[PDB]
Amino acid sequence: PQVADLKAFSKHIYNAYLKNFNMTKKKARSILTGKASHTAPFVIHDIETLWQAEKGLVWKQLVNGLPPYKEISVHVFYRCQCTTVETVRELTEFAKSIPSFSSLFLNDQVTLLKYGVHEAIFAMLASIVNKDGLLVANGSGFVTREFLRSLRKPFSDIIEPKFEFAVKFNALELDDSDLALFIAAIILCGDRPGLMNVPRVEAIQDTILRALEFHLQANHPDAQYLFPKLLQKMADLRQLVTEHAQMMQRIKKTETETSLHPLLQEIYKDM
Ligand SMILES: CC(C)N(Cc1ccccc1OCCCCCC(=O)O)C(=O)c1ccc(-c2ccoc2)cc1
Ligand SMILES: CCCCCCCO[C@@H]1O[C@H](CO)[C@@H](O)[C@H](O)[C@H]1O
Ligand SMILES: [K+]
Repeated sequence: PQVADLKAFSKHIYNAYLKNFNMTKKKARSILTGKASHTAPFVIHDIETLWQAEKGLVWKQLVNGLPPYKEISVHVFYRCQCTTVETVRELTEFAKSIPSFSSLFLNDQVTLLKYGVHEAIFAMLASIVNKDGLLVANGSGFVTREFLRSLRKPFSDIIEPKFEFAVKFNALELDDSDLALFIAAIILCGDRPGLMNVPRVEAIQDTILRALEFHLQANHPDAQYLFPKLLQKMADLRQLVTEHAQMMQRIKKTETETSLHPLLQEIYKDM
């Protein structure tokens, strides 16, 4: 009974996932391993290739629309910020496609997203990352980790920890059906500050976590300790976002010429 209902519940969350995110992990790994295709990502590894990419690749956000140019490291930061805001929009529609999320009063929906999207983002980021770099422009480019390490502090320092997380997270070998549940549990989190209806959010969270528990038994039958490992990963993500916010505060304080998107400004006010 319990296992039956939770199976259907998981499927609806998976559909919400497949319906709203621009790239699946299945698609990402196929590009990053070059398994299939006639097209390979253009590799961005230094200044010259970054420029060739802005001259050639199609970006969701127009280069001319980014805040005025300042310098290479900042430009990269602007592209990171564009993609973050675009992922916030996707996560908002994903959450909204979950009926128990949409049933919450809108103010609770905002609180969950405000305190949850960065955790979800850095979890999902692992899908487009390997040890050597990550996909950009809807899979049309691949920016190398080494290049990103070469940017000046503080922009190199805010990037590398996410790769450290992602490589360890990818070793658990989750698929998109696992991630849908996992991301749903990050967003529907009853611990978030200022929540109005905590018990309702806690109950939803618990339902998702039980659904995920049973999902991993069927989908990863030989993986021992995988469910508790993922609970630790959720705790790990909180710490990763604490550090990230700390670094963002330092960027606000010391990089005054660097523009921060207003939506992310609204996200950081309280952390
Ligand atoms: C996490 C995702 C959203 N992301 C950013 C990103 C990846 C890994 C580590 C850090 C990082 O962003 C730290 C800044 C955060 C911003 C503001 C905020 O905190 O909301 C990216 O997908 C991305 C996009 C474009 C590029 C790029 C383009 C040309 O050269 C490089 C590199 C990455
Ligand atoms: C699109 C979902 C993500 C939204 C993230 C930003 C949330 O910002 C918050 O919006 C509230 C008004 O609604 C204000 O009361 C808070 O002061 C502000 O911090
Ligand atoms: K990897």
